[PDB]
Amino acid sequence: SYDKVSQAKSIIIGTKQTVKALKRGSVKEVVVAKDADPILTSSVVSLAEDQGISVSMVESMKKLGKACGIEVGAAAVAIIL
RNA sequence: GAGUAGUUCAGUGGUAGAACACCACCUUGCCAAGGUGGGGGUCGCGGGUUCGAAUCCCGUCUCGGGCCCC
RNA sequence: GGGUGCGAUGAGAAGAAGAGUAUUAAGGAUUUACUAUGAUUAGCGACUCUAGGAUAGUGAAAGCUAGAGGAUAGUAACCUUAAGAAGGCACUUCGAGCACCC
Repeated sequence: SYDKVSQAKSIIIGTKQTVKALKRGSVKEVVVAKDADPILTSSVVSLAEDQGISVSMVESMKKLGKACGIEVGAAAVAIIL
């Protein structure tokens, strides 16, 4: 849901920072794009499902970053609430 | 008068010269700066004089100006 | 206050790379390349010898293409200690402002 990501309060952008955010479990929601490389996505969804946190899948990574405030797209972005 | 290396400029009969640009190495993440060298040119064109012509001379092309010249 | 670039495809900042590296200053060894230079006298013009290539004058020996081989001085590449940098991206952290103009 791009709406949940364009909204909320505390958010973190980029795969590396989201898995690093998963290493402290201070994250409420995880949002991952489908069109992104699975080599980068599986690595985060594995830990995300392992932790017991909800995992979402969205179509484009570009509109994701656009929803995050980015001028890009992000392969994966976590709302840490 | 003005024409010359890709570009901008020197060179008053004697090696075709600079500075940018270009390429290569110094540079095993990639660029930039720097250093080191490498090369490239119908000297507008064709003659003549000459040992030797970018230079002098003859013709001629392009171009700016002037009243053949510059 | 006010014209013009862009910015979570990461502005900006710190840290870590870069690294005792480029470099500067003294140094051993004599190491090959590299640039520069070749008494006097004729001459515009000469490091030396070749294979020719070209020659009018000058000259003991000329400009040209391929090579070889020299003295000398430098700058480099091999090492020895003494000093010690830098922009962008990627990495890590922090996160929306930064830079051109009057």
